[PDB]
Amino acid sequence: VSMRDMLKAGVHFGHQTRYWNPKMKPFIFGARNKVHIINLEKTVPMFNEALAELNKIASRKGKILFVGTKRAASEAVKDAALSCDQFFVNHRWLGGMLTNWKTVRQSIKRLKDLETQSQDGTFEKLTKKEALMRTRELEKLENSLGGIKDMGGLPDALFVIDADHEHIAIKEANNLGIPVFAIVDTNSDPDGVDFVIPGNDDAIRAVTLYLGAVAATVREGRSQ
RNA sequence: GGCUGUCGUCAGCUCGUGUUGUGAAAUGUUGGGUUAAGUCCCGCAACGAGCGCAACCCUUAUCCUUUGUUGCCAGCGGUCC
Ligand SMILES: [Mg+2]
Ligand SMILES: [Mg+2]
Ligand SMILES: [Mg+2]
Ligand SMILES: [Mg+2]
Ligand SMILES: [Mg+2]
Ligand SMILES: [Mg+2]
Repeated sequence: VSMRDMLKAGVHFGHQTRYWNPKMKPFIFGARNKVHIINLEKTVPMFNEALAELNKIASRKGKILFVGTKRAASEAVKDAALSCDQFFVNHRWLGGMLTNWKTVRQSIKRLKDLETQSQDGTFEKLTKKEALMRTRELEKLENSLGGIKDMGGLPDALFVIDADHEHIAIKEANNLGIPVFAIVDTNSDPDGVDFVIPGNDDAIRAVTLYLGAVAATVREGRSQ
């Protein structure tokens, strides 16, 4: 990544001054038009070091998970995870995914069974009434947990967009002792994150830049 | 002990794991619609399950296949009708 490359993507833009958490005063360069500006000169090295640690942990062959739930970036996180060979969650995070995994395993199994029934030639003996509810259940289950259908255990690293919106996941990770790699805007609390990446978290361009950089770095980490 | 009345055939009553609180406890079971119904859908720190509601049981209302006695008489013949 480069300062020139990411300055054109509008990363430095933050939120309104009325909303800034004081927990990240150092990360703010200044203000303009009553809107904060994020400092590039420090967000570059921390991002690079996070990427280094990330592909280092990837080379150990460790599964990782991408949390991004805004309706404007579900497609981007899905694309990164798919062309990453790694996993994702792109809808409402069901509380207790990590800390209550021994229960969500059952829903994973049910989704697998129902997918086999659907794409195995079974949804024709049903009397056009319960087949529809089976399809409805399929759609709900895949939209809620389709990106984690093959954990086979807890992950190792958990990557989050907009740490503030995803406090449940960060708390899950802190409870279970799993490192967190998150992007925080000028209104979040970075205490639960041990690898803080300052910057915007809602603009599509910045989100795409983050996801592309992470997907690349982890591909070269896996190829190692 | 067993059996029965009653609230009341009212729509409610709970549990496992997770989270919150020093604790008694809370959540789920709250919210928007909807229903005869905690009935269903959408949201959601909750994710699921059990007993209840509904369906499976008996009867009544239409049609068809089979058998025609002690039951029936449309078309035939006779008749004390
Ligand atoms: Mg406690
Ligand atoms: Mg509450
Ligand atoms: Mg209650
Ligand atoms: Mg309660
Ligand atoms: Mg409701
Ligand atoms: Mg029910």
